[PDB]
Amino acid sequence: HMSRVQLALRVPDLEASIGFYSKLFGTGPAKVRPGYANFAIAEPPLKLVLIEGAGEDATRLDHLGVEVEDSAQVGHAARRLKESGLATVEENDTHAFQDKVWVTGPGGEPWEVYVV
Repeated sequence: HMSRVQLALRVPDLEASIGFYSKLFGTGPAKVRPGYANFAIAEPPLKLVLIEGAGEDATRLDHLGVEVEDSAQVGHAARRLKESGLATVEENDTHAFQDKVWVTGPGGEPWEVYVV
């Protein structure tokens, strides 16, 4: 029943940003690949994703998310959101590539509820 927010930022300089966030949260990234890095932060509970943008001058929000523990949680979330009247798109186990629900806010900000 626990979850944590996911904050995905599109950054102009991945290397600079990896350094900054390591110092900010006091821990190194969990995964680094060309073009992206992930941090799993304990306090505050957070999944931080850094995506190389390079074709822009300043950091911008890429997407937002809620990372849940299992497939059953994604299902419950999907049903609750749909019941609430939100327009949702869902991909889930009945084995899925990824168990996930997508919704978008009125200002265009995209949200995803998912399992790692």
